[PDB]
Amino acid sequence: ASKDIITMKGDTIRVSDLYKEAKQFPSQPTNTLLQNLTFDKIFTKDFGKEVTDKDVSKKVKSIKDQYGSQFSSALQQQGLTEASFTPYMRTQMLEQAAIDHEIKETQYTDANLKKAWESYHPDVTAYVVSETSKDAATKALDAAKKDDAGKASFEKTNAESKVTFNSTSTSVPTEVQTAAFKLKNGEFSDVIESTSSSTGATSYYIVEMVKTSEKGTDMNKYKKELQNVIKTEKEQDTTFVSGVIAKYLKKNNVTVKESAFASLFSQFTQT
Amino acid sequence: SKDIITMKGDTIRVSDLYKEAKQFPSQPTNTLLQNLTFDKIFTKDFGKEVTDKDVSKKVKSIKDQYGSQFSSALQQQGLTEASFTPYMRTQMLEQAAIDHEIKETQYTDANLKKAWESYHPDVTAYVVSETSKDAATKALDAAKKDDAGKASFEKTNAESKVTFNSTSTSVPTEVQTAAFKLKNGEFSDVIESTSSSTGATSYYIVEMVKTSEKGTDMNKYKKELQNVIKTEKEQDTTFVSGVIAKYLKKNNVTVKESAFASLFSQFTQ
Repeated sequence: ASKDIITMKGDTIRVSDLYKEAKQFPSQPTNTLLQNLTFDKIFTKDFGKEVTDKDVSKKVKSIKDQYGSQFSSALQQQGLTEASFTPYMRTQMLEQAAIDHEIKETQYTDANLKKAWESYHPDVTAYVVSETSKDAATKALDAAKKDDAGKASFEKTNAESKVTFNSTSTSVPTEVQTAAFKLKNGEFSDVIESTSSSTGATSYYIVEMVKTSEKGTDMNKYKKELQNVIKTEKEQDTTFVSGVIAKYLKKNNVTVKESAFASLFSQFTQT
Repeated sequence: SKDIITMKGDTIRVSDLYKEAKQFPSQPTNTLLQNLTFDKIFTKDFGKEVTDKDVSKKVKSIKDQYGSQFSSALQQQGLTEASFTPYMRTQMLEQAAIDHEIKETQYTDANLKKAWESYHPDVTAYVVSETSKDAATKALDAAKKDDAGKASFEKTNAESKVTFNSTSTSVPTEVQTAAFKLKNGEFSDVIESTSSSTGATSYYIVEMVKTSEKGTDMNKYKKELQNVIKTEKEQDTTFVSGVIAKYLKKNNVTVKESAFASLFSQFTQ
């Protein structure tokens, strides 16, 4: 007795196809095995020639080399083996090829460019110094604004804190950025207070502008920069990715024949 | 069309796995195989003792007690009302094997004596709990004052008159110890009991109505002591894991698909 579980254009997932995934990921549930096996097929039909076995094994090695000794425990946290990581990375790379392509061909619309432009600020170079105690930051600032001598001490002492950031920075906090975009070259800021949402600590920043900047009135001057702002946001927007999946599902007429898994792609057929 | 797991007179094939996959799409392949194996090995020896009617009957009696909470009670466990019946079936088949192993090997004289050293039979008495010590002190003085205050205590705390033994979970040890020293009609002092779980301190008052003694014959309370050994062994994870390991080894359970090789490593070591 032979029976199809999922139907799509030019292909179909059978029980044998499921059991093959079950043997490769005994820890993963049936639902996941089906979802991943479906994505693998629909994304291989349009981006397979762009993600060869060499492209996969090459990226896997570059990642293994960065994690180093932690790579083993990094795969356990995900519930994978070094052997099952290659095929897992293959499906993740095929799925990523589809989202990257969709972002590039449809998200850089005038409406999104203007949305990003409303709060955008170009690169500025300046000394951004963090302190734990408020009293410490207050004395360090008074010593820097005292005279040109104390200013050189601040610049020599906090030499590694001289950075280049824009409105998309993750290292420089929003309170600091706002106070910094108001400074003139050579000007110092007040003791900026910033409470971290991740940890929960309260740091005290001091900023000295070196090279400031203005976006101006022409948005087209920073069109490439704004496209990269839209790119980094869409990649992190779970709603957008689920939408990309829903598209390729609808495109290949993916249908669940086994009523037992009816709500298999319910997480995507809502976006 | 290939065999995944082999055992005596039977085998788990891919079709058998896909049938479980459709019943528990959220559970992983490993779990589907383990449960499907236990279901088969325990059904081979205790299936006639736990029929589908025995399962659906107990399931209904539980659904009726939880009432409206039953839905949210199954979510906390990660189950549906439909997947609860077959889950209860495997739990009952596995329990039939543990109960049978306990009955045929754990009611040894050595274990009966171990249970008997701290056993005490049923006693009927008024057990009243209080939050503040001063409240319990006044309630007691009012009861031991005269026969009038004694009737007030018995009328007001009428539903506190209970029957407990040394295996009670509701009456704390400090209270039990002070109660087994009372004679019929006698009141206890304000008993202080500190909970090991929370950390709160209650103040109990006990009035004996019908006391009892275990005596010198342990055989008189044989059934009670067997139930003491039974409730302990069911909760000894080492013993239960041993029971599983036995039925696995007994049916020569073997994983043929090397992909699941270490499937029962957690049970057979």
